[PDB]
Amino acid sequence: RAGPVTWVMMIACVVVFIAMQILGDQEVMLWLAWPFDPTLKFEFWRYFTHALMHFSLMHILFNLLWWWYLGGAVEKRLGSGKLIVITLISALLSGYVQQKFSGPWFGGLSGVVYALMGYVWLRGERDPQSGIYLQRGLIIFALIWIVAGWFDLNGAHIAGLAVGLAMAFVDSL
Ligand SMILES: *P(=O)(OC(C)C)OC(C)C
Repeated sequence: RAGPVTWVMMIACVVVFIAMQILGDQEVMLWLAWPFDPTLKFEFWRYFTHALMHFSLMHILFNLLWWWYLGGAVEKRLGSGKLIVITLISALLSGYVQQKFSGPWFGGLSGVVYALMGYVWLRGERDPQSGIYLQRGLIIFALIWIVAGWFDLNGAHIAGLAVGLAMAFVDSL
């Protein structure tokens, strides 16, 4: 079954998704979003919590489905700590880029999901010995949920994806 870190993310995403369904999306955003006024610049959870908000049933479900498989793989084969670093960096960076081009009003775990897709894939190609890899067919359906993100079927998913690849590079050495 699934490790403590994969578990918690899903829960928090769920609780927050529940929180969002009850209170309203603006209301939760008001507390969890990337900082949108300078009074909020010190509230350091905000650079991260944007990842926990999903806006539709299909948003959370796919992110969590992908998180479930990819996140859970890294944690089994490679450890809870590794998953934490990947999560922290990709949320910050994609969030930063997202915020920069579009604004502080966003959410979703897909920046992180992209990093995982890029990470697991490259790490399996360049370090097959480690027992990590993205299976062929999954590469296809992953390229889709990437394409889903890139044509709006916003921009900072390259950041998420980059971080994922960048880290897989380092560990292959
Ligand atoms: P992602 O969770 O969603 C894309 C699949 C559209 O969104 C960014 C803001 C992380």
